[PDB]
Amino acid sequence: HHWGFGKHNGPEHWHKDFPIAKGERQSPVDIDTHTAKYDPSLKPLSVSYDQATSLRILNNGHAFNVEFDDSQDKAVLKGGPLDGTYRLIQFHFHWGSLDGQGSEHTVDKKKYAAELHLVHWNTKYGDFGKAVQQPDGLAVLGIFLKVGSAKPGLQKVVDVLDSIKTKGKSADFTNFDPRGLLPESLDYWTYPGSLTTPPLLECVTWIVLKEPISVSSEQVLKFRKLNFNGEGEPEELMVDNWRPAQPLKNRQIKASFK
Ligand SMILES: [Zn+2]
Repeated sequence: HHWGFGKHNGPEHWHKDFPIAKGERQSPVDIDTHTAKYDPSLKPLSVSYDQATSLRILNNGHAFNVEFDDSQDKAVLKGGPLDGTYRLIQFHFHWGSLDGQGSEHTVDKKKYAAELHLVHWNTKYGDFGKAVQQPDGLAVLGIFLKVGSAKPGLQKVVDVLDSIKTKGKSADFTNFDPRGLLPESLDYWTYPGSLTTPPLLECVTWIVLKEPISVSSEQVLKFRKLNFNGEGEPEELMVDNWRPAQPLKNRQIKASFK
């Protein structure tokens, strides 16, 4: 028995094993576009993914991660509200059972079909494990997905999902370019938050892009064929692996645009 997204172990339960779930800077949150403040001081984001080296793609029981080599500054994020260099370690998605839900963050209460998270850690702290223990340890780039036209750059990921259907399964996944998942504009909101699954550590600077990226219904449908369970166990479909919006509390959401 452990945390998950079921009826008896879902987000509403998590606080029993992870008290920080009721913390002061939990994520996700609803972004109220009229209360967000434009900050002229925010510099443009600097995304350098030209040397990214993907290694593998694995089904960890609550989502699937596409892991990168983070032993050097190959794929990094700089600028924006960040101070220093953040290395990309993995990206994953959260999606729903229906096109009307799936994203973790919402915009004026609007939910998207899914949300892509590109996780980076602050190199000053030496490794990922140390970085999550710091208030400025992680930077997570969030991108919304809406259902419409297919996204060519995502098909490579969609095609290998069959090989990692169940929990614990992994597959080699080299030469994948994450630049094919980025929207045209890099305008963003940003706020201090946490990691949206256990252990919900409040070490994250969140950078949520304003412009969604479109994926086809067929592509999202393949996400919904994955399993939370391990092979040989009763099938439960991996859907609705998103945490509901949390109280903003004493936080301000800033926008890089007006
Ligand atoms: Zn996530």
